Amino acid sequence: ANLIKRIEHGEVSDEEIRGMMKIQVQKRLKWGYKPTHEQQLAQLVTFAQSLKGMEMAEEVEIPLPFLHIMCGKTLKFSPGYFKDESTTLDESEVYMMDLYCERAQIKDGQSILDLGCGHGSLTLHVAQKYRGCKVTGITNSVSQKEFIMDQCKKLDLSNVEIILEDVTKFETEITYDRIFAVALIEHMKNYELFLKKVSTWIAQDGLLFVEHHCHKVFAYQYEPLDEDDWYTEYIFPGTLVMSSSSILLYFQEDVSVVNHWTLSGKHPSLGFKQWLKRLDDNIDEVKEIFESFYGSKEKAMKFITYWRVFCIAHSQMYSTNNGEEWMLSQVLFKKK
Amino acid sequence: ANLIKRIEHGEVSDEEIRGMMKIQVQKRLKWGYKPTHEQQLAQLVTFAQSLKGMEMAEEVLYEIPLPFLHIMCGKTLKFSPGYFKDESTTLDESEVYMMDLYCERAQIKDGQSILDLGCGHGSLTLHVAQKYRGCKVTGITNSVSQKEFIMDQCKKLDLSNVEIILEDVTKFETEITYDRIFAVALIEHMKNYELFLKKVSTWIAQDGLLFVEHHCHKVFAYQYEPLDEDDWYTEYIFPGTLVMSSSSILLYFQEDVSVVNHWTLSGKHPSLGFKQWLKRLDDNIDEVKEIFESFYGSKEKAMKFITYWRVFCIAHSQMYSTNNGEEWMLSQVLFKKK
Ligand SMILES: C[S@+](CC[C@H](N)C(=O)[O-])C[C@H]1O[C@@H](n2cnc3c(N)ncnc32)[C@H](O)[C@@H]1O
Ligand SMILES: C[S@+](CC[C@H](N)C(=O)[O-])C[C@H]1O[C@@H](n2cnc3c(N)ncnc32)[C@H](O)[C@@H]1O
Repeated sequence: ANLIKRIEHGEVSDEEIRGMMKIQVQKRLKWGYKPTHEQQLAQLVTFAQSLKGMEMAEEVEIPLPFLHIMCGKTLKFSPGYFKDESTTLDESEVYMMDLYCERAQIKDGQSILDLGCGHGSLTLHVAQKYRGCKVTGITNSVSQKEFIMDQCKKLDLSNVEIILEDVTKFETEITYDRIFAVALIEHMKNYELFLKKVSTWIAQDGLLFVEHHCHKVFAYQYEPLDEDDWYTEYIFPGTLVMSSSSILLYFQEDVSVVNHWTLSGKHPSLGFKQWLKRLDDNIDEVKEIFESFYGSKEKAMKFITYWRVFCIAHSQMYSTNNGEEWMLSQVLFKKK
Repeated sequence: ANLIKRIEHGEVSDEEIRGMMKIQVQKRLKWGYKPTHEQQLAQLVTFAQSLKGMEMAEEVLYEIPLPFLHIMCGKTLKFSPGYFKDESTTLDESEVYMMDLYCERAQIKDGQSILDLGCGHGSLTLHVAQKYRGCKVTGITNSVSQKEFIMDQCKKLDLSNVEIILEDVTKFETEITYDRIFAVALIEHMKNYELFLKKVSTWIAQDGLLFVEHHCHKVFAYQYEPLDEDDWYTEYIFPGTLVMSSSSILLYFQEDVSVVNHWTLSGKHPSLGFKQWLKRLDDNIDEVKEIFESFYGSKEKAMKFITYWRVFCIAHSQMYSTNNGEEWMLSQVLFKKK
């Protein structure tokens, strides 16, 4: 309730937001797990059917210099692969993206489509590693597209096209040898309408690669458990879907699964720790950026606080049980 | 290997067999479960992929005398689990409950055409055909006497709506399509599920559905390879590389069919059914001996075959009961044409 403003204040230590989050982790686990497999399964199946009763996505801008501080060279807004705790944020971005390339079976000369390309992390990585490829990225953000185009000029890249559109409404009669959808489906609800649409963009014998945060076992809409659930109200003021690792297996009407992998929650957990450290290491430069963009020192402090809590809360949540609760799922599809 | 001989000569008590099986399941569980999800998933995906490079089924005198099945199995001769809504539910009731459950989850309606793959002695074929006089039910079997048994049930019950095709499902070809297809305890005999589901899916009519029930472990899948050199159960019961599916392995075989629904049922149900079989066998052991002595021509072969059946029932009752029935269990999957 009034709990947050005390922290916008700076009144509980990290250690105690960490402790609040563990309480919410456990209450979500208690809610989600069932005494028998018959129930566990019935609840996932029932949950998938209800997703087919929704819209594809809710019908609903971070300053670039702040992202240059928090994210890493590549402006990758999504997890890295950490071989160690000694892996740097920026090695982790590159590692995870080569992992994508290997699992999606990217080859030089393929046409490639990057749905929700953001600041072009993967779009620029693919385009530089395979100059024979023609890479098309889709974003609904003019700021992101002009930034990416600015990098293409800089690095001297001529194999990159950026279409400005809502993926939800994008229509084309061009098909692509490979399609990427990394951390997009977190923004979707009717997985069935989304995969149906994307499937018509897949070329003959093409592949769609999808990566999504998930719980290992159960799925759910972000809506408070208790009266005491601050974290959903605060982190997510516009409801969205935390998927489960296996839930896209139930959405194979227009695409078929070729391969399926998961990665431990330690990877996003580590990533979020690096985001928090870089934030706090440059905290003064961050306050200046936020004052300029948001117009006041108070509203700036509100956003710095939001981001620290986001990183703190989610680093803890994904570390749960050595990363074996919330985690990453990767799915390779072909058409039809 | 000399274990078996002393079993067959009636040394090793039922509790020793039960204890042996417990050891065997704990090795299987410890072989199968992995310390991380990424490994667990990788085991399963990799095992699924390897199935796609196999035969649909292995190629093959191991038929069961029919009077023995009348004793062991129960009124409809269902050779697959019953549903026990309790421990007071009888064998005969479990069969009818389970088969009504099939009729509801597969959405059967009067007048539909129905194909029953691997119909056995026709438990489901006859139950559906007696329940829905407007349906035409086609059963497929590779067994001459299973087909002749069913056509005689049709004579006795005065059903004109049942047709049995004598054929190997793996090789059968037809241009007919059906509103409803059943495959109950059939994929336990299959290896390449992909090739199997491809063939079958051509038999599904427009808006038709396919209902598959299979035994499985909850999490991981494997072939019956012996685990170590202490493993007697595997090549005693399965000497033919059959496959133990996992509850979700068919989610990875959706190239020609799409999942409409997916359920599991506790291993308690198959556990109690095997117990029921064992009781009826023991309660009629003299008649069983006679039936086997007659049909296999030996006192020796007869004891070997009674032993095998009792071991099979004791061991599988134990395995399916493991951890309150939450390890090995039943999976039911409903598919539409893709
Ligand atoms: C957390 S992700 C990051 C994207 C990119 N895969 C990456 O790793 O940086 C969110 C992205 O999805 C994009 N997005 C969400 N909904 C979209 C839509 N309907 N059309 C286009 N882009 C969308 C947003 O613009 C944002 O860049
Ligand atoms: C465990 S089931 C029992 C049958 C029946 N579906 C039931 O639930 O009572 C096994 C049946 O599959 C049949 N079967 C196995 N492989 C077959 C094949 N390739 N072609 C035809 N029938 C087959 C066998 O004849 C056997 O009766």
